[PDB]
Amino acid sequence: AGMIIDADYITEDGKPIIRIFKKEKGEFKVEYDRTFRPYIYALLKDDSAIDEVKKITAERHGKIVRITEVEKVQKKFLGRPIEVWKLYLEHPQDVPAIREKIREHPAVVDIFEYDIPFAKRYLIDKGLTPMEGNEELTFLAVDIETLYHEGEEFGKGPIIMISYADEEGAKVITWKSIDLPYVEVVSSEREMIKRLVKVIREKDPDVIITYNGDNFAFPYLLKRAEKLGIKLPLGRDNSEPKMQRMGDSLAVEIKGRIHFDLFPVIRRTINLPTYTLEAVYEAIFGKSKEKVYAHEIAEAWETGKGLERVAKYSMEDAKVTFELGKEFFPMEAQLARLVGQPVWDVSRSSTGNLVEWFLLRKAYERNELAPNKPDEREYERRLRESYKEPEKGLWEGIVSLDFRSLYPSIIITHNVSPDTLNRENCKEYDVAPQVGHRFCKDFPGFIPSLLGNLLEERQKIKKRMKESKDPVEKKLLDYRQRAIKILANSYYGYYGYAKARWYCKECAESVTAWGRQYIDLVRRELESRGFKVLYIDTDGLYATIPGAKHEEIKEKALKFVEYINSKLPGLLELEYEGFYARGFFVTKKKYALIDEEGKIVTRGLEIVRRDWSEIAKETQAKVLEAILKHGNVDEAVKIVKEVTEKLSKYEIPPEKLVIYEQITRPLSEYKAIGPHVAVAKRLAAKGVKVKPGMVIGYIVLRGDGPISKRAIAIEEFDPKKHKYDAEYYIENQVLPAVERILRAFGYRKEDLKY
DNA sequence: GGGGTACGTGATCG
DNA sequence: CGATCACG
Ligand SMILES: [Mg+2]
Ligand SMILES: [Mg+2]
Repeated sequence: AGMIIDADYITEDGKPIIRIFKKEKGEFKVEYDRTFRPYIYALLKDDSAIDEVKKITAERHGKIVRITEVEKVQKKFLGRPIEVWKLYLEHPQDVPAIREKIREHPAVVDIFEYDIPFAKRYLIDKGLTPMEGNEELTFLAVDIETLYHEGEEFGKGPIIMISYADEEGAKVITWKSIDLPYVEVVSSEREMIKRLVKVIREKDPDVIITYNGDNFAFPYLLKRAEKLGIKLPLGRDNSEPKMQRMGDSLAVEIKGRIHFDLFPVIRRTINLPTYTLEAVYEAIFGKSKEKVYAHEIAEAWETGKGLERVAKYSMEDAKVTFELGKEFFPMEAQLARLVGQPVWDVSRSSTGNLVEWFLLRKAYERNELAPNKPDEREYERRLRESYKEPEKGLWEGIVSLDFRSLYPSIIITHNVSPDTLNRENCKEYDVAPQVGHRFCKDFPGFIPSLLGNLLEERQKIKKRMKESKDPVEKKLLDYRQRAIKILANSYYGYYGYAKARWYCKECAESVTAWGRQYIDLVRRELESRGFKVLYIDTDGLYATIPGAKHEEIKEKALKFVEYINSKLPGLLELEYEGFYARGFFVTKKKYALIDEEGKIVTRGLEIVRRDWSEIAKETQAKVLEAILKHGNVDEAVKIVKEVTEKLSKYEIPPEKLVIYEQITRPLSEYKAIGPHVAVAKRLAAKGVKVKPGMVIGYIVLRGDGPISKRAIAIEEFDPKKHKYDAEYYIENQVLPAVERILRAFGYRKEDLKY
């Protein structure tokens, strides 16, 4: 026993075998388990029914499926004893084949734990936790550069560079002559791909770091390897990287290794308008990175001139991907360990799903039958359940306070749990203020009980940190207490998460109602100190001392948190999040701020996406800069009025009017024909190979009808013959981009034109 | 060699 | 309107 890095299962003679991938004293070891059996639970109307239920049959892969063994078990459901039947199956793929046949049965009240993947079922049931121990993993960052031309089919252009980096340095493999110390010149695209395969197998990294390798680098490598008739044996069992369908996007796994894609991780952890590698690197390390755009890479490759610049960019991409991976992996590894699921899965999950995985493991440990995920009907009804207005204008010297560390303590002290809510024949209860929900005090609730243990464990870690003289364990314990804080602070939100198993609307409302008493205290104490509260949400607040010096606002705020935390009982804690030079607030989670270092931080306002024209994105950036960098809302209004007049008078270049939208299906599969699909159908008719992945660039022209009938492919646009729709670019592009921002200053859509 | 098929928001279609 | 579709 060393350190579990992953778990999966393989089929042998039609039977499942669990594979546990381990790292033991620097050596890769694979353990096999043939004895663990898949199962579900069935709640029956009467014990007699089991004789009919155990005889239920299904079909899978032409062969019939049966219930292997049945076992009567006593468990806890909704904080009540319950008798259910454990229905054993031969193979985990038998469960989706037979579960609906069992649920359909007249004697079956309900079925449970029927959507838990087999490898996760194993980890939970066997009490196995990944990423435990001091085991030191090896890492390798990998990146690729491709030859791309406007609106090409995914994979048409060859891979022209492959870069990798580790502690030994950053290297580039290319198949054109470049005279640089870190460049390896091979003969072909085929030999460059074979070289990457060789590097990976020889370095044998435990972790492969990419920046959006799930959707770009690995699908592209696989497509080009296919075209070239070569295999990619990157798995430690010599298997090829496996593309998995996660939502509408992809996820790539490399067996026996951890494919650590930084893109989903950084997107969750930090707030940015764009997640370009350059923006991300500057945000984390405060250092600038140069970008070489796709068109520049194409020009250099095709001409053979300026290739040294392209190779430096490729090398830096790998080098910074390595630095970022080493920065963000320790926290992902501690979250994995805390929820008891592999890094690959954990790094690609929301906190709501991390809470559910923690709860599922703790439910097994406590013999608690887990509730089911809602059906489409129940999921929609939860979204429909309904259950303070910001200060207008531009504010200077804004202080940010965080409330989130208040709620776990409220859940624990008031025993807020779906299993304690409105229980019959309960002797003592807590009543939520205003909402009136009653929570039984007769037993500790499942969630309050888990939260208490989490918070106690964090206090123990913090105590070990103060009393430790070792900087190495202090670093590790710091990630551990941080991982707990992240998990504990996600419970409040989870009660209201419509896809949650332990979803509880009355729990969320009650926590909000009890929480409000502390928010009202903070608000009152701030206001008596001369502070003006500009924005308040359940998460925190923004305040300033109108007309005060910035150092004075800071000093008073820091002194205020120190004071309030000394008045608030237990682990109830207020946090000073930060300070901002300027800011404005539109509504709930719609605001924009600027720090003292000139970095603009926004929430729910920016439109930095390819399906918005450059004119709209450029105008919005200019409006935000006029307001936050120049403190000038009159400048911002003049910007909009000038841009809209320029659109009216056909003074805007057509290149700034292009909309880009991806084709995601065969064209016949579309139900609603949007502008990009109408344009795509016309291209296909012209002989163009239209395939999913293709990005359609179009311009909306002047005329009668919906925009779809008036959209033209950019390659077909002729400035002499065609006239763009100025009304569409004004009303549907530019004004929507700025109208929300300017509403915070008293302007309506009508006020932003001449 | 498997395996749960994000999520939240806004636009344009029908 | 609800339904469909795409962004990151
Ligand atoms: Mg897996
Ligand atoms: Mg790159």
